[PDB]
Formats: sequence, C-alpha cells, structure tokens
Amino acid sequence: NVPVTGVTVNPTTAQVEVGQSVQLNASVAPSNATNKQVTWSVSGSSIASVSPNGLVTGLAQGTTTVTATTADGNKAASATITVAPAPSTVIVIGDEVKGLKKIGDDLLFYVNGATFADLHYKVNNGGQLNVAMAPTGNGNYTYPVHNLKHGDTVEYFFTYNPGQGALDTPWQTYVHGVTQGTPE
Amino acid sequence: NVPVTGVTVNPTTAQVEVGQSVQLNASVAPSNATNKQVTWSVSGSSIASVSPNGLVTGLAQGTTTVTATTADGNKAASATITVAPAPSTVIVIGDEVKGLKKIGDDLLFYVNGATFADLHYKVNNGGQLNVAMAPTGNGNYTYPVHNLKHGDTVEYFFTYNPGQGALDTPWQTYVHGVTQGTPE
Amino acid sequence: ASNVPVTGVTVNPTTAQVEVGQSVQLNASVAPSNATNKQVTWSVSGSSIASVSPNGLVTGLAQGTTTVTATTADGNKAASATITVAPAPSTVIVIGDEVKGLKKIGDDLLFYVNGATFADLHYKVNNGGQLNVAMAPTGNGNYTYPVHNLKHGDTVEYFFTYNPGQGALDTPWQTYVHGVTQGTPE
Amino acid sequence: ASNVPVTGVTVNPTTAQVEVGQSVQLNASVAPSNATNKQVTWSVSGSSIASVSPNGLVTGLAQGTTTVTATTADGNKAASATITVAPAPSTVIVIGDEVKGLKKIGDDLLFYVNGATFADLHYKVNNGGQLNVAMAPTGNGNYTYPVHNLKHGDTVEYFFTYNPGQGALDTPWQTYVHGVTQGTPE
Ligand SMILES: [Cl-]
Ligand SMILES: [Cl-]
Ligand SMILES: [Cl-]
Ligand SMILES: [Cl-]
Ligand SMILES: [Cl-]
Ligand SMILES: [Cl-]
Repeated sequence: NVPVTGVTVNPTTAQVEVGQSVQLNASVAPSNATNKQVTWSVSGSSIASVSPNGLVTGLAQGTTTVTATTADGNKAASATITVAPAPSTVIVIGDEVKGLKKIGDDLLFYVNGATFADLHYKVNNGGQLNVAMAPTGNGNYTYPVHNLKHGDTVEYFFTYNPGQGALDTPWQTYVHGVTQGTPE
Repeated sequence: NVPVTGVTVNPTTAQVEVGQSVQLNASVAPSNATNKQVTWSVSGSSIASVSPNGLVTGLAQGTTTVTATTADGNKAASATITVAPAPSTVIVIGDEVKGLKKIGDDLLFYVNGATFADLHYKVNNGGQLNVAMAPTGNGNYTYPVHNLKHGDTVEYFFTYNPGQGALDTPWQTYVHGVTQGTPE
Repeated sequence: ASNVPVTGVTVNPTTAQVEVGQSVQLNASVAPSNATNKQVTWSVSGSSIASVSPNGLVTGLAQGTTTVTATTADGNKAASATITVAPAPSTVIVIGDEVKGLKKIGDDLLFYVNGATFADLHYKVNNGGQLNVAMAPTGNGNYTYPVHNLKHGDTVEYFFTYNPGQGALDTPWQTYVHGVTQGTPE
Repeated sequence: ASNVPVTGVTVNPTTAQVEVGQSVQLNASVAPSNATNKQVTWSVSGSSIASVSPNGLVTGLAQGTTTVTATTADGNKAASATITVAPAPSTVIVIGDEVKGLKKIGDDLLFYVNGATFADLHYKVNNGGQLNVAMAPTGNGNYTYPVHNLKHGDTVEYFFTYNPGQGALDTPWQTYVHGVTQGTPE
C-alpha cells in the first residue's frame, strides 16, 4: 500500500565502554509506510554486539559499523560505534595491609609490612593458581594478574606473616568492572 | 658448612596447553649442599605462571623462560616453556536441532530447521546479550561467540520456531576447556 | 527481450578453514542461470577475524570463526559460508645456524646464542624503535630471548652483540618477516 | 686498597606510567656510595607488557602492569618499580582532507570517502599481502571502513578507488605509520 523510500539511524556515531550499551533507532520514510520492519547487523561482532531491535553492547576495544536494513526496499543506513578502553585510573580495593588495585584491565595485588607473602586465586572456573608475591625490597609485596575481561570473577586470599606468624586471609571475590573501591 | 657450586632445571623445555601444568625440578650441586633452597621466577608472566615450588601453568599462547635461583650462591638455570594454542578440531555439544561447536577459542551456536532463531547468553558475570542468529539461507542458523578463555562460563538458551510455534530451550551451561562433546 | 528475475543464491564452499594471511575464494551461484542481474554484495559479521573482497575472496586476519554472506542486487537473496581462521601448527622452525639465529614457535620467536660469556639482542619491529636487551643465561654458556605476539607480515630487523671467548663481536643486521621467512623444522 | 661490599639497592622512580612505544629510564642506587662493585642486572616479570634494557630503560610493548627489578652483582640485593603501560587516550586524529583519508581511533583506523556512488579501499599492513574491500555505504553518499587492532610502528600503505560522479578514479598511494603519523584532533 505505502512503500518505504528510505531509512536513517540515530545517533549516527556513539562511544561506549566494554559492557556498556547504546540504543540505535531506525527512522523509516515515509512516516505512514505500511512495512517499517528493519534488520540490525554489525560488521565487527568481536568489538560490539547488536540485538534484534538495535541495542548495541561494547565487547572489546575498536570501532565497528552497525546497519539497519528495511524489510521493504532493503534501504540501509549505518552508525559508527567506538568501544573505548578502560579509564587509565587506579581503584584500590583493600586496606592499609592487603588488597588489589584495578589498573585498567590488570589487577595489582599488594601486601605491605610482611616477612613473606603468597597469593592464591582462581579466575572464573579455571584452576587455582599459587604464587609467591614479589618483594618490592622495603618489606612490601606486589603481584599483577594480567588481562582481565568485563565480568571476570577472581576469587583470592593471601598467606603472609606480618611479624606475629603466618595467617590466611578469608576468600574474597572480585568481579571485573562491577566491584568498586576508592581512587588512589 | 657445604656451599652450593651450581644448579640445573629439568625438564629443560616443556609444552603445555592453556590451563595445563608441568612440574620443574631444581637439582642443586653438590648433593650434600647445606642450603638447597631455590626461588622460582618467570620473565613472561602473561604466558605462564610459576608456583613457589616450580609448578608452571600455561595461561596464554607464547614461549617464556622459567628460572631457579639458589638462596646459596644465586646460581641460576632456566627451562623454556611453550604454551600451545587450542587443537584446531571441532567439538559438537548439542543434538540434531540445536547446540554449539567448540572451534578453538570460538563457539559456533547453531539451530537447524527453523523459521527464525535467537540466542540469549551471559559470559561469566557479564551482562545478558540477545541476538537474532544469522540465516545460512537453507532453513538453518549460526551465531559465533568470539575469543573465549579457559574457565569461561557461558550460560545460554535459544528462542526458535521449528514449525509448530516459538519455544525457549532450557538454560544450559558451557565452561570453556572443561565441557566436552563429540568431534565432528 | 524480458527481465529474468533472480529467485535464489547458494555459496560454495559452505565452510572453509584458512591460516592468518591465507585466502579462500567463495563463489555465489545465482538462480536461475539466465537471471538478467547476477550481482551480489559480500559482507562479513566478524571483520577482525576475516576480510572479504568485493568478489568474495576471504583472507584470514586473526584466529576465530565468522560468517561471510553473498546478497543478490535483485531480490536481496542471501546465502552464507562459515570461515574458521586457524592458529599456526604447533611446530618449531629454525632460522639460523648452530651458534645463533631464532626459532619461530607459533606467533613467538625464540632468539638464541650458543657458547658465550654474554649475549645481547638489538631488534626493531616494523617502524617501531630499536629495543636493546640482555639475553637470558640458560646457565650452561647458552642464551635465549623470546619476542612475543608477532602478526603475519611483521618485519623484524635484528643483530647480536656476544663474546664466544676471544672478544665481543657485533653480528650483521638480518631481516625476519613473520609467516614469509622460511627455515628448517627442528 | 680494600673491597667495599654492597649493603643495599633502591630503584627510582618506584612507579612509572608509559604508552606503548614510549620509554621511562629507571636508576638503581647502590649503597653504600663507595661500594667497589656497582653492577646491577635488570629483569622484568611481564615481558609481553614491557622490555628493559641492560641499563634499565623500560619501553612499553602492550597494555598492562608489570614489575622491573634491579639486582646487585655483589650480594644480590633487589629493589623493584611497578610499570603501567596505558592505552591511547580516547581521542580522534584526522589524517586527510574533507573528501578522503583516515581517522586514528585508539588502535583502529576509520578510513572514509565523502561524496560518491561507490568507494573501495586497497591497503597492505607491513609486509602482508594487499587486501581489497568495498567500503560500507553510510546511506547518505558517504563511506567508511575500519582497520582493526594496529600496533605501534605498523606501516599501512593505502589508496582509494571511488567515483564522485563524473567517473571512477584511483587516488595516489599513501603511507600511515601507527603512533608516528600525526594529524588534526576532530
Ligand atoms: Cl567492522
Ligand atoms: Cl619472557
Ligand atoms: Cl570482529
Ligand atoms: Cl561473526
Ligand atoms: Cl608477559
Ligand atoms: Cl608481571
């Protein structure tokens, strides 16, 4: 009855963090077109995911292209999606003695004021890993865990002696880009 | 009383899959050295992790170097660790109608013999994603999920109509490099 | 004369595997065979993993599985192939002699110097800056230094400073090109 | 004369941040200041993330946090710095004119052609093969094609085939070098 003549996508560009969303909208012309259905597609599916109604979710750093195509006409229009890297900030999750710093997509585990310090940790459903943490050379220790992705669950505790004798901390859970703390 | 004169590490090279282990052993000379303590270290900690007693665990593809250093003497010897990629094989986890193929570190979700097919999935503690799966053009559908790491937990179910009407499958769990299936 | 409308398209082969930098040619078959307008657009859903030419040549870029689609200009009939990009076989390629050189191990190079009192590596990747490193003593007079996470077509200029006993010498500049330079399986 | 034994080492600065391809110079301070043997070995636990020179120049290689250690030849006294390698700021750099060129967006390039009926990109990265692509119609006469996951020092040779209306033309070959080629903030 009333054929589509064209389509547009708004917003025309967008920037999202990994795990963060943005809603795209197809405007079909004319307004009283009989069939206004669109199909949403993405050329860089590693970088961003698109829902059946144009919700775009950032997965990995990069720039990709998200298209609406009309069932009637196969008129196409596109937005450019930029998935940003993690802010280059330091988030402290712990106290004066022990804990971790979120440093983009790495964690820096620390123990301060110890005669020794080990770390026991499991990433998601992977294996338990055990490590002696590295002495900074002044009585404190660091150990980095590398290249965490959004929604990673890290379970960990420490064995250190702070002067009175060896102790285990309790099991703690960190979920990457969910668990919060204090900027450094 | 009896000083160390040297150290060796065996095996001298090793190859491991991601998530897979290998035990290194320091041999201190002479056999009746009074202090036989070693410290284990790794120069490529992204690629492989080393325990306080020389258990080396592959984390990511690459070649790194793992060293034993004697408390007495600081005599050092090294092994070369190669962390291999995933076998280039196809593991089917599903039936005739629906499921996934493990294809190295990607999953290929499939539905066969449907008038439409969507996928709903969550990776570890990340967000739910929803997607229309792509038509192969003969009545079947595929959708890849990209760049899974060892111990990743993927929870998923399908909405498809195979001819009688739309239905959801039950929630299923896949754990990357744990869940098994049949080679293609 | 009469406009003959397209009714279908199929793509062959319907699956393919390639390594990074390697190509596989897809062919869109439009139906019927006397259709006026035979044109197709090729697209890919995972462009980090694989690139498609306007004529359906698929090149592997990164490890993964993606989907390449041909769409008819007439009627927008679509058919798809699944493209898997494999990693490098689990083999070791020696590029050098029994004193110095490198091993290709998947996407990492192991540089080596046999029989010395020290060994240093001087190397630049593509148009990056020169890196200088002390190579790691194996503990037996031998040295090794890994260069990590090379891509196909990466150019590596290298040379060694090392002392086999008499005195310290610089080797000549050498060029390695990742997945082009050949050598002997170990 | 008398052998003066080393008693300690400290490293300064104790933390540093650098971008990929950028350097920071560490300095090992041996104690006491009249120690006979002042030599230190530098090592790093995360060599994919950062490289250390035999004289403690740290270069960023990949995003991450790692630990760089100085060890005294006399007594094996150790002190460490934490090195963070940052990603590229979240900015857009234009390399071209108002008709064609590319945008640097972090480690991806967005190639663009404004005002045409088709647009194709012809490009090679370092010593890889030539890729040919149809650029994606925005839907308004404009085209864009992303090149993904470039490293510092990557050399990109490109040119465009496109038709602004009169007829199809090839642009001249141009060279882009990732994190060396400059342009104007958008
Ligand atoms: Cl893309
Ligand atoms: Cl290493
Ligand atoms: Cl992709
Ligand atoms: Cl895909
Ligand atoms: Cl590393
Ligand atoms: Cl590290």
